[PDB]
Amino acid sequence: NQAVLKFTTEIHPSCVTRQKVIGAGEFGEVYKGMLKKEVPVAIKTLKAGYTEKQRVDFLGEAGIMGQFSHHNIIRLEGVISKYKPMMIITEYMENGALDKFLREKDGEFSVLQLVGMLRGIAAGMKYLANMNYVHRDLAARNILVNSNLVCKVSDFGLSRVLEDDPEATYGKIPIRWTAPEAISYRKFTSASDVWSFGIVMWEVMTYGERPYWELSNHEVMKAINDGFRLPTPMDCPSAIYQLMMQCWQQERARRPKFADIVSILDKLIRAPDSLKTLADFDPRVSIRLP
Ligand SMILES: Cc1cccc(Cl)c1NC(=O)c1cnc(Nc2cccc(C(=O)N[C@@H]3CCNC[C@H]3F)c2)s1
Repeated sequence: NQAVLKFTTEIHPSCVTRQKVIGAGEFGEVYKGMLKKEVPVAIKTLKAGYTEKQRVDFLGEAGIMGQFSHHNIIRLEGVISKYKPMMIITEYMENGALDKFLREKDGEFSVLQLVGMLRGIAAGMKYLANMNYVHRDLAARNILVNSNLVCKVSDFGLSRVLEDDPEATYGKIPIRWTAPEAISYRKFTSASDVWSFGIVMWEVMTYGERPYWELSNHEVMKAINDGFRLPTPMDCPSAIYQLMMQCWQQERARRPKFADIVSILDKLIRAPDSLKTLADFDPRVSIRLP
């Protein structure tokens, strides 16, 4: 990390005030705070006693983020490494994680706003892919949302990404977001990230429904292998359901690249009447009245 850390600003602790816990784990917490006017920031700590591996993983996330400069990728402000506890300081996303946000805002956005969120996520992912960065854990829980409704990809690093995520279960993998080839033989590429993006599309258009509902991890893998796919969300544009289905091709070579996804979403947004044509929604319940 010593090479890539030279791109990051070392911040003095007297410039940082922590104010409110917004995330927490065994080895540190994430705070909303202020950075000296003064600007809101998010602050992640690593408490004393950390191991060499933990230090390398922790500062490695900042080192990776410091290499990126894109509207849809969380921005690094700097690090505190010369004092303890060490800290990583980023821009503050006021609306938190996208999955929880949508579940708390059920039905409150237009179809155009939801597709705009997907375009922003896809733009971030195209940037990452072309920068030769494979995310491996793309999911609504790892997208953050600000007060302009801008969605930004977060959660960077090497082994810490899948190790730290409770949704990743023993390889340790978040099964129902992961492409078949990454599950079967550990092949993680930007194309398996495209599979995950298709799941994210479904999460957004359903306002945070849990993919595959109560199917077990094994049931999900069996269903996918036998050709089943997630059904159309309610009120979902046909073009958007078609696009998420193409992300879920078993044959990795047949999936769109993020370049294609960005292009398609941009065209649909720029001609928004195209989003008024809806895919048929198969009701799970029949209600009949004389
Ligand atoms: C600091 C840091 C180090 C390393 C990687 C990263 Cl990505 C970061 N940055 C961050 O973790 C974050 C940046 N912005 C964040 N915003 C955030 C996250 C979770 C919750 C909230 C938050 O304020 N949620 C409230 C909870 C109460 N209801 C209203 C919600 F907005 C904000 S977390």
